[PDB]
Amino acid sequence: KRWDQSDLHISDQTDTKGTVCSPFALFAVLENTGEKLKKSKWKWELHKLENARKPLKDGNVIEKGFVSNQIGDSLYKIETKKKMKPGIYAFKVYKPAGYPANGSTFEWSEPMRLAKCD
Repeated sequence: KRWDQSDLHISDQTDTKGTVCSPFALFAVLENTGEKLKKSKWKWELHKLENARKPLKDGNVIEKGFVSNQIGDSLYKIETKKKMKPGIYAFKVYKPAGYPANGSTFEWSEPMRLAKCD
């Protein structure tokens, strides 16, 4: 329940410009600009979206987890382990317990599109 003063922002995600054929794994990279991430849980969900109209709407959660895979001093990655199918997707990352009450309780990635190439 203690907030460790971490502040994670989505910095990048899979670039699906043009035709990216399913299956291809999706990811997001997050930078922590706050204090070191220790015990605060930053939940994430990969949503299969109805569409990419902003602001993004909750869809079907097909994978989930917590931000944990450290790739730099202040940098983390979330990614898929299940086989992807054609559709439109985005990661939704939730503020941890005790996070300040300014702004949203979540952050979405940009939408990512996987084509049907069969």
